[PDB]
Amino acid sequence: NPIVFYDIATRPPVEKTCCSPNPWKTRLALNFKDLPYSTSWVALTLPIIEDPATDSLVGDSFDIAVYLQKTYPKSGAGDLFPPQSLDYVFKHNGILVPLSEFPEYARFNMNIDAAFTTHTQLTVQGFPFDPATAEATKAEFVRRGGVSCWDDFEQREKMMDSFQNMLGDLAKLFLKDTSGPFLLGTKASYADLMIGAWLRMMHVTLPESEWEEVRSWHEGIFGQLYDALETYAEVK
Repeated sequence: NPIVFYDIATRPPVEKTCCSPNPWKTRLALNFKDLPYSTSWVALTLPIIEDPATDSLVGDSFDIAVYLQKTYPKSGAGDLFPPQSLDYVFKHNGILVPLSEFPEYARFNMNIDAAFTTHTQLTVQGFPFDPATAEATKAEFVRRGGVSCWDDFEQREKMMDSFQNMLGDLAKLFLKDTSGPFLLGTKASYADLMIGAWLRMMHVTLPESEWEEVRSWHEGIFGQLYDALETYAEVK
């Protein structure tokens, strides 16, 4: 009967260390819809859910969210995709790197992901490796960062500044409606969950001092959103 949710295994206790942003989008969306599910943890394509109520097996976070909205439009906090103009572009996308239902939400998903992934080198020193996939995951972080060895990972302050710069651009979107902490003020959307999932990754992996900075910059807009999303952050 209940949905089965496949997530990426991290160091014990997984309930506190789990930090993959795309699975966290689906976790937030499942909690937002208030749906019964249990998590299966997978060691090193995810997230995937299986819904026995429709005999469906759906992969990819965005497509899971569409499925959840089409199948359970009225469950939980209601609509995952309220109409809105998510007028945001990650200007550092470029035009050469090679690349849909709710197109405004789909484009926002891709810009948010690009925005946050370009700063994930800050997360390296704090990543909660599954000891069984640790040497392999480090190898992947090394191949994908363009460094020669794990040890290659002042210049941190520079990185934090760029991160803060990006967050300032994104914060402006939250100033369109200051009646609540979400993009639509008091009404939450899957676009909030998109950002919240990356905030969870940073909260788990950054030095507490740097999480505090992220949390408080630009009038604490992201700290407020993080706190506001806690009601959907149950690890179940």
